[PDB]
Amino acid sequence: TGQDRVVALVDMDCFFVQVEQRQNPHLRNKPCAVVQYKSWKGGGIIAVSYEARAFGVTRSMWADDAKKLCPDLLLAQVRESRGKANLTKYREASVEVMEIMSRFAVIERASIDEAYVDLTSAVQERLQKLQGQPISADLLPSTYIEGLPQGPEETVQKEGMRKQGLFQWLDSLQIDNLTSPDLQLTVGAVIVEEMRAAIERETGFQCSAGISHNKVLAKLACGLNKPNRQTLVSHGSVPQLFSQMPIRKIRSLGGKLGASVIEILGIEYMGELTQFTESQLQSHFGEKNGSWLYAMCRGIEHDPVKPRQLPKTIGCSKNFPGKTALATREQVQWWLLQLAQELEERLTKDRNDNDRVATQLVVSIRVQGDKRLSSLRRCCALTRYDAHKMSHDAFTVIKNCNTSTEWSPPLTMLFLCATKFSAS
DNA sequence: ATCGGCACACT
DNA sequence: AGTGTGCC
Ligand SMILES: Nc1nc2c(ncn2[C@H]2C[C@H](O)[C@@H](COP(=O)(O)NP(=O)(O)OP(=O)(O)O)O2)c(=O)[nH]1
Ligand SMILES: [Mg+2]
Ligand SMILES: [Mg+2]
Repeated sequence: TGQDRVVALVDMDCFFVQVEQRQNPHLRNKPCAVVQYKSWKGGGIIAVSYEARAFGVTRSMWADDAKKLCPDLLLAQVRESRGKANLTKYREASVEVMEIMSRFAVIERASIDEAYVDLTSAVQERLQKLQGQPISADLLPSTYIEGLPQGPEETVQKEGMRKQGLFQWLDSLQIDNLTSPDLQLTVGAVIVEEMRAAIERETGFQCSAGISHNKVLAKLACGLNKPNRQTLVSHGSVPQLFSQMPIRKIRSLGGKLGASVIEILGIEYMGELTQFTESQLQSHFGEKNGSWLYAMCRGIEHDPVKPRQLPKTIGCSKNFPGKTALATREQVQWWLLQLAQELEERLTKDRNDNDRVATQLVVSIRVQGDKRLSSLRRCCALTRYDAHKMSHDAFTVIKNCNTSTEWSPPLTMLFLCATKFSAS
């Protein structure tokens, strides 16, 4: 079936922008982006409001270039600490949202601004409490039903379409059977409406949600009606939805694997995957992937929503690209120390707030003219949350790397990460 | 010089 | 353990 569970995916809209907009009222309802490291081309853009997007502004764009596209664009700068970007403000805002969501159901923190929710149980409970009662259209004020309306002047308006689709969906719904997968999705959507309302009221942040039977579909659904809307993707909408759906849009298919599927199989849409047998797919892409693709193109995925609200690892890194690369011993030690200081500050907060300690410290370095993203990876024991010792240990482990009071080759990157957390 | 940052599969 | 991928 693949209609066994109810899963939702919630994602904040232009999250960093919202954080800056809440803190500054002036940036509200204006085109704006968030940038870091202004010196170079005005800084790199990592977050763009929807007002700015209408002008074509995107992340990974230089602020100066963005200005050319959008003359009145307002910019917000990431806090800078110890010579590197500090994402503390956004991490704290993130916790706020996660905490509200946690109240409604067990969630999986997928990223800083999105979380997966398994509502299977909550939906069942709700059904019992409102048992025998129809679902009013009023309960789903921002819900879109994928694939509707269908068949037969309101439609010209976006809102008109949404209302008509929802009416058709609700009208079709049979209150009589609790078991119906579609009914459970509708109830789950009501819960997500309530959850989204709570988030907006308590944090002031707007967000979008996708409600479906699995995480991949939920994610896909979420992206359909951004921003400030939630989309319900039923099992039945999948054939029509997937039929013109590019392969790269499915989660985890945006990279090389997706490209292999397209290149090898000679298809461009998700639906086209249905013709191939499971065995064929497994032979081309492996047993695990083959199984996943065969099931996925039919709208079925079984990956569980992990009950995890905390990051497994905590790391900080800095790039020194091109000329800026560190060529001296003293430089490497100084930067290692800076990294260690931020790490210690985050670690202490983690120990006090989450009551756990990290057992392993990981050091990563890159050198000039290296094809590999990570030039080297090393780990050492992390006995105490002390910056001086941590930097010294990292240096001790990577001291052997230098080929030549000078360092050679110069280092493109420094990376420290704390891992292997244990209860304390 | 599109940065810093997470999780996972594979060996 | 260390490497490589994919995403936010
Ligand atoms: N440094 C950095 N931060 C990033 C990057 N990509 C995203 N972020 C940070 C900054 C982002 O604000 C935040 C959330 O990631 P999204 O959900 O993928 N995009 P948003 O919520 O902005 O918009 P919407 O969801 O409505 O399209 O993660 C990046 O490539 N680099
Ligand atoms: Mg977002
Ligand atoms: Mg996101």
